[PDB]
Amino acid sequence: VPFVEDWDLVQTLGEGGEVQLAVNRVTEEAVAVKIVPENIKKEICINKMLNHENVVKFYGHRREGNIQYLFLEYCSGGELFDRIEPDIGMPEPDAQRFFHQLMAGVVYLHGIGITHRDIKPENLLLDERDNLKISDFGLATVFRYNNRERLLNKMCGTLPYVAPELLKRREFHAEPVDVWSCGIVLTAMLAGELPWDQPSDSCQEYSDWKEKKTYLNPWKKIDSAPLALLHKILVENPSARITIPDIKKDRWYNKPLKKGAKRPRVTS
Ligand SMILES: NC(=O)c1ccccc1-c1ccc2c(c1)Nc1ccccc1NC2=O
Repeated sequence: VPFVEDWDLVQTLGEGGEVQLAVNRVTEEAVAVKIVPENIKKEICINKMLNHENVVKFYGHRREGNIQYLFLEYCSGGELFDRIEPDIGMPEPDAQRFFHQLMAGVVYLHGIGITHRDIKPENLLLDERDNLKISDFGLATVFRYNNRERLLNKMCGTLPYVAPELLKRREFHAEPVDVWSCGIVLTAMLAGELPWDQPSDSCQEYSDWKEKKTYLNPWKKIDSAPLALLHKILVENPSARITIPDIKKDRWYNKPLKKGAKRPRVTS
């Protein structure tokens, strides 16, 4: 079938090079095209690994000289970031559903030995049905290979979402770092604000949290059941921090809160 390989670039999705919303000339299928060294070669390689309903799908890549094109799943719902109302958050059942989907995605990634390393609401994309998808594997790396764990040492992520061990220790396990960023994402969804600039003793807000001053913001806006979960996630010691199998056993995580998607109905 002719022209099925042609895509029109219709809108800029952000700055990374750049990312464009591409529409197929024949089928009108929407895809996200990432337009760009060894850093992109690693992103393509990790993306070729990924196959999950809560992970942005990689369709392929093409090279045209110095320009590399990455064909990725387009998520029409945009970023989770824009579902968070400043200093308010979002309804608790929506945040619980987004957190369930975030956990399923992170369980998948850790299962194949991949750590994202930069989980934040700007990277958590939503599809047409508001299904959360983990995106941007530009800072992602392999932490388990041939069933052997590789401890990490590289400084990366975004400071409000980074685990405290990254700023304090030379080496750290990959998985508790992603669990921590997920907890900061959960905090943002329920309070509409970030708890600290960075998780260090020099940060008053971080010291207040370790001293359990939950009568202060953002913790005052958060109900006791999700707050009890945040108390288990945001634990300074990464070895004492709750693992994902135990997050799945938490009382709020298993609390019936949200109704299914409004399905059409008639009466009489
Ligand atoms: N998250 C990314 O991979 C990315 C990296 C750098 C710059 C932009 C993006 C990006 C890619 C795709 C989307 C996106 C940002 N966000 C977005 C914003 C508004 C509407 C739709 C989308 N969907 C998307 O699928």
